[PDB]
Amino acid sequence: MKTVTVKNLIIGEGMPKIIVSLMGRDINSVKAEALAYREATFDILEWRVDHFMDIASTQSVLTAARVIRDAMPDIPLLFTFRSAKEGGEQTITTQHYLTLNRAAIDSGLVDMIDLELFTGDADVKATVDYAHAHNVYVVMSNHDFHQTPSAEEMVSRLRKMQALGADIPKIAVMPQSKHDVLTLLTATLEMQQHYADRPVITMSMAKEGVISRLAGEVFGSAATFGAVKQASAPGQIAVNDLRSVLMILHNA
Amino acid sequence: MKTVTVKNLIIGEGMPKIIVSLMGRDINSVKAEALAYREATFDILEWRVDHFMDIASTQSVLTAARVIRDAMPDIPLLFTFRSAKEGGEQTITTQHYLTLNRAAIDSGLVDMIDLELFTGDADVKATVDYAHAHNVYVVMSNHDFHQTPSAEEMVSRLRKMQALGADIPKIAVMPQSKHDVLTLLTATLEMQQHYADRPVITMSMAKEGVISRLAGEVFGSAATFGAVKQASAPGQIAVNDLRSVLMILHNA
Ligand SMILES: *[C@H]1C=C(C(=O)[O-])C[C@H](O)[C@H]1O
Ligand SMILES: *[C@H]1C=C(C(=O)[O-])C[C@H](O)[C@H]1O
Repeated sequence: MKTVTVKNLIIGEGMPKIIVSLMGRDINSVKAEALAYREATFDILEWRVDHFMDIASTQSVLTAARVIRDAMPDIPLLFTFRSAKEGGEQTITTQHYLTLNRAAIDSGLVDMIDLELFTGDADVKATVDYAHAHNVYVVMSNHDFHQTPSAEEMVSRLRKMQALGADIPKIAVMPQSKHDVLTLLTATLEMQQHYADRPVITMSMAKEGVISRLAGEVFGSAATFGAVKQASAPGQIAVNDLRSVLMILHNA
Repeated sequence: MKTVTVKNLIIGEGMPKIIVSLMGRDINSVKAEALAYREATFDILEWRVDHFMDIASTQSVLTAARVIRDAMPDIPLLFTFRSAKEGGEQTITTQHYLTLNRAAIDSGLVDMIDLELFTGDADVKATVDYAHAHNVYVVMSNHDFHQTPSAEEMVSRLRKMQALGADIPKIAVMPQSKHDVLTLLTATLEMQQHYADRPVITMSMAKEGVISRLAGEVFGSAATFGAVKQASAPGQIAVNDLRSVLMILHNA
């Protein structure tokens, strides 16, 4: 397949990269969280913009993004507004969603953005090219917080994200049973073996799906989420614990 | 299901139990290895009898068991002669193998024995009843060191083991691809939810199957093998490492 480099990282080769999500409600919050995250060990920092209360102000959004970037200038920064329909904290209009991501891209403060696939083909396609024209990489994502779609459905979604120009396709689903966890792992291998040409990230949420956060080096997920102090989705475990398990699997 | 209690250990409840195999050629290495292992942390000791070069003498076999039994009197002791067609070091006749397992049971030195399913139905059943009349538990086992059979075949072998009175049906298979590792996990979980009424032990060997050694609390395998200095089959990892991973999954 292919690899993606941001800063001094290569995504899609080696051990799965560790992503942690920073969440703060207002500026002073972001600023405290940015100082404490500096002392943890992770590959990529994701800022969960949907927990921020000042999202109608571009000024506030970029001031929070600059406090983060200052604190951690050499870590790849992933800007993610996670909409309420896919598990996030807040609902915005589609226009407001696209204006926040463009602002992020033009600012120069962010290395990647997340774009939700079901936002609408034409809107996602136009933002992907705008991003690529500024050398911002696109993580395209999809989430099912109530169920696990069949393997077939999941591979099509992932392929749909590749057709639309995502640099890194991503899917997260909620298991209703232990077999749902094996369906996610099978769709991941299937994509990675027959269709992928770039790095792919996949995960099964909650307690049953934790194995899916630990086995991406076997089944083909390029990155995984850990928690520094709080979890941004059901199932993440502490980043030091997460990192021990990855190295054990990697050096086995 | 139902569980197996041996010494103070409940097999088939909680976090998977850890088994290490002790391998020594004669009585003084058996003794040395037993002293060394006495410093590691594990639940069940497996003595692999097929590495002992003096199996022609029953008395030398029972002296080696007593030496082990003496250094570690409070751990469950599983007596396993692995035959050469199922991955082991030496060939013995069927007759001699059933005689040796009967001498182990009679000796009062072992808590459990391993019986290979494919020894033959009638012989294996009679040996099961005899062990049970002495309160000796039976791990019935089946190995494919060349490939992974279908999920269906595997479920069928495990169910036939229960049908023969095994206390703990066991299977180990060799993955030829990453899909094979998933087929092993799918068999384990289908057995655990639909047919098992007792604990089962399953593993996918080698470096590709390592994940199967760590995810037994999710997919339904009650025990897993680790290595104290050397591995007793392809893919086992260091018991302290193995145990760190089981803990994180346990408290995930
Ligand atoms: C989607 C990834 C999530 C998780 O691992 O399940 C939460 C994260 O913050 C989202 O970006
Ligand atoms: C059968 C279990 C094998 C496994 O660990 O892969 C090895 C072991 O010693 C045999 O007992």
